[PDB]
Amino acid sequence: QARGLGTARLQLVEFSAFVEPPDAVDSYQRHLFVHISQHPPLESVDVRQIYDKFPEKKGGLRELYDRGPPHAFFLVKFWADLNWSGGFYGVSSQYESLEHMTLTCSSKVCSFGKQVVEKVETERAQLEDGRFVYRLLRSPMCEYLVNFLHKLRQLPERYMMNSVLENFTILQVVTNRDTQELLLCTAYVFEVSTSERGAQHHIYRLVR
Ligand SMILES: *C(=O)CCCCCCCCCCCCC
Repeated sequence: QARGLGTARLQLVEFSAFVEPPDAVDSYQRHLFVHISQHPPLESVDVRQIYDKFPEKKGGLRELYDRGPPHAFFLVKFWADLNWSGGFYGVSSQYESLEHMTLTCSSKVCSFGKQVVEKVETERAQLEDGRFVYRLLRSPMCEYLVNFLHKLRQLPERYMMNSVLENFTILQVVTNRDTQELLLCTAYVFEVSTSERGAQHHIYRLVR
């Protein structure tokens, strides 16, 4: 059914993680580590295969999928661009719905399948052109991720970065804060891209 990352209840408009150098105040520039812009059917990947790559018990993938709805589950493979010092590291997300809601967005960093960091934010709907928009713009990246990126940047070989990234995942759960029904669940897995190629991504439906 799904052709992009979203459902009929909540569509991802844009997502990106970036850094702006200290000199961005003079001449502006931002480096994008990963970036999705949503301005045929998607491919499918069975969710059982990636269970162990995300935490267990409550808030883990199997219990989340168990809860449903199954069509709300996506996997995004990222080729991150780590080719960009004390600048600003940020994440920005924008979603769109037909109805007015208060969203709770939970993001989980997992390492070898265990939760390491979690950030939980709420966002109330804002009524715009015929539809509601939810704007979580310019969240400071947590210090864990910034230090991770700084070290990962420093590894002498790409396949080493890739081996390290094999064990690092992010799970993003968006729910209706009032009714607790799940709206969107996105599993992110990561590889490093090659210098001249910037960030790229591939989106899959998660089935069972
Ligand atoms: C810290 O801020 C806790 C959770 C943050 C979630 C944002 C993750 C966005 C992707 C970061 C880039 C990863 C590149 C390997």
